[PDB]
Amino acid sequence: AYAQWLADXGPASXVPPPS
Repeated sequence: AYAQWLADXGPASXVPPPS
């Protein structure tokens, strides 16, 4: 989940990282 978040762009995409 977290790894995918980074692939989407992370903070740049405008999405909160999954915890």
